[PDB]
Amino acid sequence: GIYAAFDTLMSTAGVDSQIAALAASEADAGTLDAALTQSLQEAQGRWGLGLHHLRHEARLTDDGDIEILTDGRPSARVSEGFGALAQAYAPMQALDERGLSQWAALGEGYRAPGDLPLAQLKVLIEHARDFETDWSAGRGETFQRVWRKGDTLFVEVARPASAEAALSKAAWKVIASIKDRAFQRELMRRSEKDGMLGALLGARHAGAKANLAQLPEAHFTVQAFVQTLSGAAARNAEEYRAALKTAAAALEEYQGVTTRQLSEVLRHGL
Amino acid sequence: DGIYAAFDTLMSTAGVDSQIAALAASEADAGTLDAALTQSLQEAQGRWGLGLHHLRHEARLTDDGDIEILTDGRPSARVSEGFGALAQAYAPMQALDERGLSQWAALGEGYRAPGDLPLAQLKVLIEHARDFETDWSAGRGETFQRVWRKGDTLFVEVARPASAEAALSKAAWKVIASIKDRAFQRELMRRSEKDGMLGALLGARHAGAKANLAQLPEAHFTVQAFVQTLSGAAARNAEEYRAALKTAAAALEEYQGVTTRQLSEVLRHG
Amino acid sequence: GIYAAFDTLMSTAGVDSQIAALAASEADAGTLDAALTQSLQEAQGRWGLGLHHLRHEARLTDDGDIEILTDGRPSARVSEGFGALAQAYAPMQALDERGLSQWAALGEGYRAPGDLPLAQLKVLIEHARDFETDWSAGRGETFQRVWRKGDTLFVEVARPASAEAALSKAAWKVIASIKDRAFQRELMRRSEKDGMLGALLGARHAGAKANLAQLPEAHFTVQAFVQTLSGAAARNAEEYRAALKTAAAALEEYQGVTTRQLSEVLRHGL
Amino acid sequence: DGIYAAFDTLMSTAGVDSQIAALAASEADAGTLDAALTQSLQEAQGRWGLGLHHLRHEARLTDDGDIEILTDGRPSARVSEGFGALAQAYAPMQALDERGLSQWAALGEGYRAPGDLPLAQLKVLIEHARDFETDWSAGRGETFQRVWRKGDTLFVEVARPASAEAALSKAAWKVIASIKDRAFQRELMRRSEKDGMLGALLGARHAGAKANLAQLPEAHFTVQAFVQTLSGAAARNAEEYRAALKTAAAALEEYQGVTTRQLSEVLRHG
Repeated sequence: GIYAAFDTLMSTAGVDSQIAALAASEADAGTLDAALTQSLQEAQGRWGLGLHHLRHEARLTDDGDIEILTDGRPSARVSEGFGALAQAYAPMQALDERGLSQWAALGEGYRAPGDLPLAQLKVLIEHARDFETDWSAGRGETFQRVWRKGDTLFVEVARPASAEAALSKAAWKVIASIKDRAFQRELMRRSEKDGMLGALLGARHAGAKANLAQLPEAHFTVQAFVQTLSGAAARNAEEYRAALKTAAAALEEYQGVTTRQLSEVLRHGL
Repeated sequence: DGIYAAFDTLMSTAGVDSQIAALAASEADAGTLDAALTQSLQEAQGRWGLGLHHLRHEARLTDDGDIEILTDGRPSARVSEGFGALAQAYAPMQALDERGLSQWAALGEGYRAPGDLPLAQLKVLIEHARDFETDWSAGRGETFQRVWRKGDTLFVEVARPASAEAALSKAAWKVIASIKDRAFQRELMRRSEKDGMLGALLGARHAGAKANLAQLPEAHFTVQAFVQTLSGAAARNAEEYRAALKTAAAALEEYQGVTTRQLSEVLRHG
Repeated sequence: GIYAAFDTLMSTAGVDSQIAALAASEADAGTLDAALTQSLQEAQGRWGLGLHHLRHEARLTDDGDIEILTDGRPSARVSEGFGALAQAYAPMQALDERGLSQWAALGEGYRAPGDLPLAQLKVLIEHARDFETDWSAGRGETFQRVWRKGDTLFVEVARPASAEAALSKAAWKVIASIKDRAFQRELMRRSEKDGMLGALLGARHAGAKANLAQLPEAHFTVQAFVQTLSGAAARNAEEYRAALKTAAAALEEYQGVTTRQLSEVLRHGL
Repeated sequence: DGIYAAFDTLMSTAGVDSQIAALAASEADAGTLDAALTQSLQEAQGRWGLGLHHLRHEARLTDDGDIEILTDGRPSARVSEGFGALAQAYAPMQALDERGLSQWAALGEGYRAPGDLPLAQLKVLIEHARDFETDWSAGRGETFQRVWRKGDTLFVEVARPASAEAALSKAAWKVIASIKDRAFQRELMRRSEKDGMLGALLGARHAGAKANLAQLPEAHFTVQAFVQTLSGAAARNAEEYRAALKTAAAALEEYQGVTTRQLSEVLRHG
């Protein structure tokens, strides 16, 4: 179907959209469009595209399609495929040498550097109104950044990985667990000319590489996590560190679940 | 003794040389006049200490031959109605503490850091935040100070609250104290026991002296603060902020100092 | 000077800026910037550039220059010359085959065509909130359009003419009045290879063509007029026609005064 | 004070004696004039340091009585429009680093050896290669140098970047520093504290001085480089290359040296 296809897309970010069920349960377009939007926004925070400065909408067209839009302008439709959506987002983002977004989550306006001490940041969390920090190296290969808009502060934690890199990570895991050592050697010697992901796909049925490209996992993967704090907690420094630890461990589990899901896909792929 | 001259003497009570009487004779178009009038009223508002920066102050020449004073678009008073009427119009809009400082946040609804704040935490807000505002903090001598930034401009207000009636009694004392005829000076100090310093010098009771000077702008508006502004990179340099705080307190002492001199000239006659 | 140069620029739109005098009369930057802005906006309505959808600012730089900006972005400085300002505006405008702006004064959003009857427009003037009309052919080679933003309606009347076309119109008038018929014939036979404006300039001193290019009249001319109606009059249909007739005759006089000014410039050009 | 004389003074700012005014009076055919004009503009381009050698610079006499300046076939500006307009026309085409040198490769798209290169590796490219180009490398003193070859001709450009405005302030200092009346010299140095070296000498602010000299070619074009060329067997002799590098730096010091002398004559009057 088409609503289920949008769901498989949201699953690549760890979002339980369940639009196929809502689209079934009769329903007004407003609930559909509203639920589609709330799903697409939640997915943007984890894909690591770096488009927080944009308004993300998902609407149900009179075609029967699902139109995904940025700043009110149509990006692609779900019926176009997920490569069209990734290629739609592609010119909209600017990524540095680490795969981190060069854009600012609050738009243009000064944002502090990553060299900022936690004490100077502590007063920004407690006595500034709107502020943003650049990317600073997080705890263990991870990266992080913080910003507040209005009465809500946002902490983002990112371990940048492309969809191809996420699949190669799970391709290593699959080959590492083949009980047949003979097949294992065969896959390892062909990994020189084809790579780990290419060697595994070559030893599947002839259409696996093509079937893989049609899945949303081929172009979208969990790259970051966003934790929100509101009310008085948004100005609490200790509460901020508590949310930072909560988010980095949430990203690690989501990135861990993705590898397990991809492993069972590289073993069986329609 | 015209109407444009009436505004000039009103701006003269804030140390603002509007030169509206010349610009009126200048055969300048009305748009330039309204701009000169409006920008002058804003300059005076920062020095009158009414604490109405959260309002949009506006002045415009009526097609009636008068000039109208607006706040947030609604007309408050017209200059031909008397300077007390404008003071009476502003007064209900003001929220003043027991020290004479506005409790109004200059930036509106939001977070306001306390005057308790250490200068150390202030320096971070100057350099790494965007929009911020502090409350009232005790400054050099008996003055008070606050600081805020809206967009690309930084605002430094240092104030020493003194009512218009309080400035009159102080100038009335400076003239009474300077009286060389011990016999005449003793007479005024005898009247001041009941009628006060201003009532004694005017040979009346207190409220009678207030009624004598009713149409005088100096009897309704004085200078209680000074606003120094920085824009651009200087608005983010804490070394240049500190410099602006001193320039504002120096101009406050100067502008507060010439109003008691000018007032002595007014009171010395009768 | 530099402030006088901005004034000569405003004179090309029929605006009495008088900034050289204000810049002399001491003054705060805010009055300068505010007066500069109010002047530049009034001039945009008559130059016929078609940039109503833009925010026009003019500020005094710390250089001593005058910075003209569009939507908050610097376009050019007065010290750069007027060709730089015209070339700055040039890529910002879209003009049709008649020299009329293809942009909308209210931005994107539906606007009615020029084929709209006055009766259908009458209800738009009386019961719509925000509306705009496309260019319709006005009364006698003239063009017109109407729109309302908020509590203010705007009627624009335009006789499109480039600065070169305005100068050639005044070049015809100068040659048509030469008492020396011999010189007249001489200028007319050279008008075949050089044109009317080129022939007259050739018979002046050798540096007139270069001196002409440095004047603001070489790149800016009165092309339209804008009449504003506010309050209850903004919704009055008869008052709208009264303003339309007021504006088209204002443009005709302004275009008539320009030709007279240019005639006395082509006769004498420093 | 004609138009051909206007080009000659424009070429005089690059040390190029075009003698176009004489060639115009010479009753020479237009093809010879366009050739003299075009080849002169190319000579000046190598010394202006605009770094536009990847472009085809062209000049031709319009049938309008003007002369038109082309780059890659498209018209950039016409000489009667003012020398700033030509500077303003070239400026967006330039790509300049923080040192004032063109980042543009003189040969276009291809490989460019770095300025890091040892002279040893350069000698092989001189003797055994065909087409090659080096980047910018620090040369004798504070100058910079690059070298390239296209076909049978070798190009040696040595540059010391200095803007036109920077050359004016330097000449304004040389005249101010030479003032013998200690009283007058002290006055100019007091103005230079705010208005700068050029503004102080002209009795104005900085932007006012820029506006005074607007129509002067020396205010928009100076010499920042020199190009020395070898063709034939000398273009493959590293011993003759080294000789050309010195001849170019000697002519750079000479041509840069006479522009500050000539500029002192210009500034000394007012």
